[PDB]
Amino acid sequence: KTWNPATGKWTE
Repeated sequence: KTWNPATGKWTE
């Protein structure tokens, strides 16, 4: 996973 500061969620 990576954090997405633009939306406020984790990506997988």
